Amino acid sequence: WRYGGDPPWPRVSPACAGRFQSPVDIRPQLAAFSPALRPLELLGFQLPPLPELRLRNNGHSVQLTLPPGLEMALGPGREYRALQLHLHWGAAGRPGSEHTVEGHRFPAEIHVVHLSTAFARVDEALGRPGGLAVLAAFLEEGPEENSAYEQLLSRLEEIAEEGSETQVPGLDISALLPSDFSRYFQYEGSLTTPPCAQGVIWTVFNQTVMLSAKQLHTLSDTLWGPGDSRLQLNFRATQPLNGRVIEASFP
Amino acid sequence: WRYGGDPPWPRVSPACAGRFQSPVDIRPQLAAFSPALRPLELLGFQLPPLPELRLRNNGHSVQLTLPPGLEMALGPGREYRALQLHLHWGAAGRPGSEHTVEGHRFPAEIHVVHLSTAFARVDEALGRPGGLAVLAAFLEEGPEENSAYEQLLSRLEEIAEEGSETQVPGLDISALLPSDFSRYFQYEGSLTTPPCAQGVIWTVFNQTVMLSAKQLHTLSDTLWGPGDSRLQLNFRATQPLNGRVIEASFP
Ligand SMILES: NS(=O)(=O)c1cc(C(=O)NCCCO)c(Sc2ccccc2)cc1Cl
Ligand SMILES: NS(=O)(=O)c1cc(C(=O)NCCCO)c(Sc2ccccc2)cc1Cl
Ligand SMILES: NS(=O)(=O)c1cc(C(=O)NCCCO)c(Sc2ccccc2)cc1Cl
Ligand SMILES: [Zn+2]
Ligand SMILES: [Zn+2]
Repeated sequence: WRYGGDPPWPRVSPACAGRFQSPVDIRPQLAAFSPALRPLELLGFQLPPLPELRLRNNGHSVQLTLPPGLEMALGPGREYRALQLHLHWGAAGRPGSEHTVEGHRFPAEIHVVHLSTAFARVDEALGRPGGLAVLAAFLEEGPEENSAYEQLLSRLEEIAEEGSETQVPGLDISALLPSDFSRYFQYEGSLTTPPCAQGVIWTVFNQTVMLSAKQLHTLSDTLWGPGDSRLQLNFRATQPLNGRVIEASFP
Repeated sequence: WRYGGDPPWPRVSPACAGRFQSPVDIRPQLAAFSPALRPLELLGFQLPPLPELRLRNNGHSVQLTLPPGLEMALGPGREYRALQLHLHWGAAGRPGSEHTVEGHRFPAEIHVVHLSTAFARVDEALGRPGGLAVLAAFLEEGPEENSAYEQLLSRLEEIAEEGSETQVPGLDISALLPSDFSRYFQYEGSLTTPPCAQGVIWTVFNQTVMLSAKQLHTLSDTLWGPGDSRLQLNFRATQPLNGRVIEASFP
């Protein structure tokens, strides 16, 4: 499968034609305020430099594979382990976030993919209710260099080639997310890539994270993808809610 | 294992000592109104007179085996199939509901146990979030003989002895439940019997159903359990919420 065109994703995986897909357009004035939604809690996300982490250009994104021991709770009894993080972005003068807010597409988006502690593997959790949880944050252009993201963006040149990987030092993975873990949207959806399996709990932060204009150009302008094309515009079209309600942790 | 005695349930099943157990005490005061909670959808519950259904005294309860085709949804793409129903009740002058409201125990409680249709088998669903869902309603004393419950209560005689069973004509299962499918409490917990697996979505109807004083007497005074003892007070003590917030489908 590719961004850009064929083969149609439903030919790759039937679930890509499911009723309840991601990403979606968030209309905050339409979200349901759900006081049950408590602040997210993260344990083990402040990694030491060793062991190193694998950073791979898989031709679809840049993916940082995370080690065991990164724990995330959506709430009491809603426990997950971090697997990996990756990014979605656009191209020069073209934003590339997957989620939109009132139709606004942000420059880029980070996903941290988590597996429920009730499942040993991703393939057993696919299509199961709450089997996977994704933490998603918008990346916006700011005046300051982001020193957290620089640790990864300074390595993109080494993995310019599709199917390339390098080893990078451990870093504070939580420093790639917003500081406010109390204000977020939550809804049930799918993988945004084949096989597009449903039952994913999506948490989208209210607060965005700021990268510099040059950091965002590095992200969109360094990696190469399938055929002989730049890895850019690696985002899926917004999918209809089809009756799903988006919840908000805040009034 | 048995009710009020030995062995200690955590000796039979350590899962009984989990932190997110059922049943719980509901404080409607402290429940979070979640506007996303839609009316319950129950299709295929109006069974024809034949085939007949197995009703069994298993020594812990009276359990009705439900046939294939009873489909239930808690929300978009969150679908279930009904397996069985059973009851919890007290004794002469003593209430025996499992759930309580502001400390009040109701005479009795009905449980309709469902399997997520994301799982081909019950054994895959046990311990997985949302694998099982129970619809719970409190039974109260009314002035009128309940027609629905009469079909089951009139047959308790035939199965008074622990382990005995009888075939009963098909009935409308939906008629055992309360009037308003839009008004309920929901939280995540456990089986209330060993092995006390967690991941169970509990939906407790705001509204009660009414049985005659006589009907409640028949329920609590016809069945015999383990040893030579009456099958009575077959409920578990309420369990701490341990940070879980009970949600309400209604303001
Ligand atoms: N790169 S990943 O997004 O992080 C990831 C993680 C796991 C995984 O299940 N287990 C590790 C977690 C243990 O805590 C698997 S499973 C699998 C499925 C189909 C085919 C082959 C393997 C696949 C992926 Cl793509
Ligand atoms: N965008 S998402 O909904 O958050 C997402 C993306 C990927 C994913 O890594 N896709 C490839 C592009 C990024 O590396 C995976 S896991 C995986 C699946 C298929 C193929 C390989 C891995 C899981 C999720 Cl929930
Ligand atoms: N009280 S309850 O939380 O609703 C409950 C009770 C029983 C049960 O039958 N216990 C014995 C007394 C009643 O017949 C089961 S049975 C079962 C089904 C699938 C998987 C495992 C067990 C499941 C549940 Cl959720
Ligand atoms: Zn993604
Ligand atoms: Zn029960």
